Amino acid sequence: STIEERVKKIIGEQLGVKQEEVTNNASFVEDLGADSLDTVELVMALEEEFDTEIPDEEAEKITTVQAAIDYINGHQA
Ligand SMILES: *P(=O)(O)OCC(C)(C)[C@@H](O)C(=O)NCCC(=O)NCCSC(=O)CCCCCC
Ligand code: NA
Ligand SMILES: [Zn+2]
Ligand SMILES: [Zn+2]
Ligand SMILES: [Zn+2]
Ligand SMILES: [Zn+2]
Ligand SMILES: [Zn+2]
Ligand SMILES: [Zn+2]
Ligand SMILES: [Zn+2]
Repeated sequence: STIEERVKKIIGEQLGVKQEEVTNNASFVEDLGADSLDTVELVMALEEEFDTEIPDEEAEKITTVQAAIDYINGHQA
């Protein structure tokens, strides 16, 4: 599996949205319906899976599925 597939799967699971709905251009809040808690829980789920901590101010600007995939490809070690 690819990072794209693994990140999309976690997002779908965390947000309770079907896979075909988690497109690379989808906005977590505007398109996937995420609320305040969802944001906190999503960020922590991805920090655990990919073993990397993201500054909260930085996570705040990651608004789309593609932005999350990019961060991960750029920071996981
Ligand atoms: P409530 O009213 O308090 O807040 C609602 C808002 C302010 C809209 C929050 O939901 C919010 O600020 N959302 C911003 C977008 C968002 O959900 N960002 C996080 C996406 S996942 C992420 O950034 C992690 C990527 C990888 C990190 C290391 C693995
Ligand atoms: Na693989
Ligand atoms: Zn595959
Ligand atoms: Zn849906
Ligand atoms: Zn909620
Ligand atoms: Zn663990
Ligand atoms: Zn945090
Ligand atoms: Zn802020
Ligand atoms: Zn590692």
